[PDB]
Amino acid sequence: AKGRTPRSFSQRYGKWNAKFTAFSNPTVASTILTNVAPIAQGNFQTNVPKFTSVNEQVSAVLTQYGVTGPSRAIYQGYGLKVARALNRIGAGPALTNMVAGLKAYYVSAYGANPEILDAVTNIILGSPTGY
DNA sequence: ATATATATATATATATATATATATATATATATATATATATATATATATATATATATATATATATATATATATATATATATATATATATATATATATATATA
Repeated sequence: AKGRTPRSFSQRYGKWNAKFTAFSNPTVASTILTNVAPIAQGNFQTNVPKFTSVNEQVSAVLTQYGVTGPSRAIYQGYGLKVARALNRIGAGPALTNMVAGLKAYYVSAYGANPEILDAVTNIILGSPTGY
């Protein structure tokens, strides 16, 4: 019972503003954050290593291909996207569909190189196509 | 008449706390007139070096607190578009049971 009736801009703004004002209270914010601190630490600890490893390995791959500067961000981003999919739905035909869709996305919108996208996918999933 | 605590009249001696008239000496706290030296706290005239707290002119690197231009990922507080489930505080459509005013 959260997204059942349509909300106009005034309703969204009113509720977002009420909640932002409530959270700015010292007691409210301190209580909520001190209560969710251990769970946040646990979620960070279980999830971030999988992505720091991807950062390191895609860096290694990008240095061998001569990519420098902000153009590295492109492929780094691509890598993280693929890793996200692997963390979300697992390996199988769905991951294959998403890898193909992400390659199409990046090649068509950001002018990425298909060879380096294959190289990043090979270092992450084990093969260029990801099977 | 004797012992004690005091004030006197008359000269003198001894010990102590002070003020003088006369010159000199010693130790101490100071202010001066005349040059010079030593240690200490400062302000200067002239160049230079060392350590420290800052502001600059010119490029570059490192750590920290923030704002960006560009796509992406992770944790956190929220508002949405679409259907579904769990826990909690409510109001209803329909009959029924239990506890309470």
